[PDB]
Amino acid sequence: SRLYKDICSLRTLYGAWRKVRSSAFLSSSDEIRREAEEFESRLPDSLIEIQHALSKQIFIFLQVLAPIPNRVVQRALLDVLQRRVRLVKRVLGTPTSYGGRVAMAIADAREAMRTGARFHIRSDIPAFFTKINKDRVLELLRPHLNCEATLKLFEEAIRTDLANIDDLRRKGLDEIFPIGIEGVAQGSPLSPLLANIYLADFDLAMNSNGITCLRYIDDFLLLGASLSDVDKAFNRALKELGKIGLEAYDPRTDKTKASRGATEIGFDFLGCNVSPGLIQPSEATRRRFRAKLDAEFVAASHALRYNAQYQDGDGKYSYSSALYRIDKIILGWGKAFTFCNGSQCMIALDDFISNKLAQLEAEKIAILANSDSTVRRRVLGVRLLIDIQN
Amino acid sequence: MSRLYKDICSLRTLYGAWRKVRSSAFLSSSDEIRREAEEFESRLPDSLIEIQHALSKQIFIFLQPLVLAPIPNRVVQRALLDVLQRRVRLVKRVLGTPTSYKRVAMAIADAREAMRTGARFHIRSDIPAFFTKINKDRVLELLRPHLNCEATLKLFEEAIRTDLANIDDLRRKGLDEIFPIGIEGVAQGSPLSPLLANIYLADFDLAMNSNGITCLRYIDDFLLLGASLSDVDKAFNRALKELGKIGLEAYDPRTDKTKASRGATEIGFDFLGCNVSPGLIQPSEATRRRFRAKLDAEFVAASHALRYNAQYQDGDGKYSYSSALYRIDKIILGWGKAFTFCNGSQCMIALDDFISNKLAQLEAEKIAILANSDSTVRRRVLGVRLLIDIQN
Repeated sequence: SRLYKDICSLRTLYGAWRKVRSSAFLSSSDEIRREAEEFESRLPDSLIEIQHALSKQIFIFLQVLAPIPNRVVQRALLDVLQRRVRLVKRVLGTPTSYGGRVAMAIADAREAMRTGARFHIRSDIPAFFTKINKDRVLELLRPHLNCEATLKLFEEAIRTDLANIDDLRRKGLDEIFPIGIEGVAQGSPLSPLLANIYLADFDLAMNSNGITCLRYIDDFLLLGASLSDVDKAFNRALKELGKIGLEAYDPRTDKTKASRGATEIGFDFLGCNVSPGLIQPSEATRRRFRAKLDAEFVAASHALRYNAQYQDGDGKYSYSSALYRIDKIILGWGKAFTFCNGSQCMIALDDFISNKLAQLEAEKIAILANSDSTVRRRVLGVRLLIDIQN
Repeated sequence: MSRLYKDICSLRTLYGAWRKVRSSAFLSSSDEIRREAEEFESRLPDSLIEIQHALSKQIFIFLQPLVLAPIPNRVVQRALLDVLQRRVRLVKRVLGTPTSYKRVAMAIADAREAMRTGARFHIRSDIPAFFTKINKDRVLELLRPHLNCEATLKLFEEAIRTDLANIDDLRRKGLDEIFPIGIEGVAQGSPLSPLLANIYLADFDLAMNSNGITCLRYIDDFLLLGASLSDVDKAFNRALKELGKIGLEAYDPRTDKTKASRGATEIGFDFLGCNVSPGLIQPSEATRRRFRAKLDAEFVAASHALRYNAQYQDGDGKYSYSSALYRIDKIILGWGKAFTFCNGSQCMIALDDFISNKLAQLEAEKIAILANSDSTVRRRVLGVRLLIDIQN
């Protein structure tokens, strides 16, 4: 079919590889950034192998993140469907569905609270990607595709990757992306579309009767004028989720899995603490960031003593390299939260960074005092020409 | 369309061509050359397809302060080289010439073997204005029977007219500022230049390697090795007669002391950026002087950035204390890796002492600047961004 030939064309496949590349570089993990580089090292034959297998309708190549051949096929399947299929173009353009962004949902949440949304319930659909009915998804997609090859490809994308997105795998994504939920949408490009197809009825039913429901994949936020309205909304949501064999964490019985109460006091949403007036990274996100920085400064502190005594020190953690990589870690994290207006927590984080940097600077000075020139070279991270020749 | 020209236009050979062009850009120290390759990489799908498409249409306008050839021109030249050397008998033959270079380290290795077997004297010269005085029609004349494909032949001619024939003495001096061994820059900036030189000087290579005279040539730099000063003088005059046959010449060391060398091999001589002596191979004095000047430039930029980042809040960050020590470290890595075939340890130690000394000056200047400074100045000076500046 024209639909399947569009997925097999190297134009859309190569076009999908760039999106997979960006989603990887937006992550802190070096292994994910280097995995894209090796696939890139075979760029001509590596994507033609995918194209050839799709033409033969052989999907065995799909077997914390999905493999790049799997990740590219998912991205290539999405772009074609959203510009060729009316339903896919429709569910991805849902006003209350975000993912195909976090800043938009939080901006909409903030706007609602500024305009009467004084109470909220924020919950999650537990075990969403494992409890969703694979056969209902294919059922809802079959007439809109009219291509059993594309349907089987979508079916194999779910079986190999999407249905395996469990809570253990999601926790691995949180330590990789600054806003953890953005990892699912980018390690599995079909997950936003998969959730939008399965919860399209849920979205339509929940945005009514003065209740706003903002949803990002399987995380949703109910906003209302009174506590009674959001309480009625949550029970209405449990029934809608129950129609398709799903549930949601009750904030009244699972205090740590869901939130409930006034919006004026603030609540966590998509990795940020959202008040009607203040938007900042959540306490859990900042704790994760301070722990990431501590590990780099600890590694830099050990390398000061190692490079002063030994000549096989890894330059990656030398003084120049460590300060260089910590700078990039700060750049990547701050850029992910440029939509936030909380200046106090950023300055508090800056004081934490400057404090540990002062500890490292003072430690370097004490070690390099009365040291010889070659020791200063290994500690600061500037190679000796004689070592390269030896 | 012939199978030879379809091979050049295939994206597979165009991809292996650009991967080498990308690699050669990183082997250069110039940040502009490394970032120019990234801009062509920013359009990776359509950038190489535009070339593939225009080649199939035989439209070569895309080949048109720039020291290297443009990346589309550089890619096509590399693709033309890869296809020719594995398909044409002459091209694989002239590239596999024993006395033609097989990197610089092999030419220097062959020079040591000649000295090891009796070459007590030498003459090292250059063919001046080689690429501008090269005859376009003689090149096509030597290639036309071995190709049998006018499409590939006209593409070779347009590569010469747009890039190779414009490699003049002013542009070569720009290549020395970029690569540790300056003559390697010609091969990296214009991939077809070694093949073009080997095709043009094939008769010269055959005539010179005779009568007990070893002739080692790298593009347009050549070295004559013989048992006596009389032998290499006879050989140099034989080289002038051969170069005069094709409207070329070579610098006479007897009249141009600074353009060519002549004398005993035991006292040492400069060849391909290296000083070659009986047992000591090391970077030449000009190569070491050019390297110290590059390090001086980075430390000057690092020194000025300490003063700038301490006074102003729009610092580049590229030359901050951590970033400067980082790039200088890599500059030292790239320069040292290029002379791993050398065995002269005293000059590597002398350069290390030079590096350690400039590093001590910079560390002392940073200490005086950061003394009695606040935390925000130390952040800009050391090269650790502020989270509050990103959010603003």
